[PDB]
Amino acid sequence: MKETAAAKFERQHMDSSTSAASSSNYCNQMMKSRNLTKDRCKPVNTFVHESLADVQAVCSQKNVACKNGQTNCYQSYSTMSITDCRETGSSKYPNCAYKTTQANKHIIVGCEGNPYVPVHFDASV
Amino acid sequence: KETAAAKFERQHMDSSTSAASSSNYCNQMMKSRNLTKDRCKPVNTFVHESLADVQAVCSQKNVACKNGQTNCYQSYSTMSITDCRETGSSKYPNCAYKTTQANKHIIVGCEGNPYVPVHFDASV
Ligand SMILES: Nc1ncnc2c1ncn2[C@@H]1O[C@H](COP(=O)(O)O)[C@@H](O)[C@H]1O
Ligand SMILES: Nc1ncnc2c1ncn2[C@@H]1O[C@H](COP(=O)(O)O)[C@@H](O)[C@H]1O
Repeated sequence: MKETAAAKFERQHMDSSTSAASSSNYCNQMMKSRNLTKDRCKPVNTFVHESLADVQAVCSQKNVACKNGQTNCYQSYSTMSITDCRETGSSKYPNCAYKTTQANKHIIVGCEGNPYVPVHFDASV
Repeated sequence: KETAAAKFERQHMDSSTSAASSSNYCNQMMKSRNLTKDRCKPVNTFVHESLADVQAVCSQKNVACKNGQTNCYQSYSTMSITDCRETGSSKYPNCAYKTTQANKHIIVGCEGNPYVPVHFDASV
């Protein structure tokens, strides 16, 4: 099988099946099930609770600078439901541990391809 | 995958509202919380209280579960809840429910470390 960059973005950052984090254990569950804790604990990770079509649409919205100085990112007009997963103070690989936080913010993504779709999650703002 | 405690929160917690805002609440929420995925779950209760207040019930009044198990706990205070009951006409995947608002003690089964709700047993 093959996984494209667009597909990796879906795995790492999309959860369209829920309107918000479904429990206080959501981040522990998702960081493991989406394979984001294989070799080390990823310290932070954002999941977006919107339809795939609505997130793909951001690649046609506001062109902005990426947090690393590049200029090829896009910011959403809409405010989106997101979960931020952040490592707890006691988290220690291979026993990673996360706190589930909820927010409603604009997102910034980097895009590639035809169709032109997200391949990188830059920030929420 | 999903822990028993996490499943309880998905199935039974909705602190986004103080009470059900619509008679359609159960039809919409039973679907959106995936309780109708493979079949229509015939009964379900949603609790409109904070997670902390519901988890604390596991430190309150020890009581018997409906099946006789002894790990059930009854809330000291009444809580705002919504009862969802499948109708006689309901046919999967078009699951259909009656919504009933209530304010009653809840009875939950508890397990784990920390000791938290994993099962919703009854309201009284
Ligand atoms: N368009 C982009 N594609 C991939 N990575 C980017 C892009 N723009 C910035 N980055 C940087 O890539 C890193 C994130 O890695 P990843 O999200 O796994 O692609 C961060 O250091 C970002 O600043
Ligand atoms: N397959 C089923 N048929 C009828 N009632 C069920 C079924 N599964 C769970 N219940 C009921 O669902 C409620 C919540 O149980 P629980 O999912 O264990 O928190 C209890 O009143 C159970 O009796």
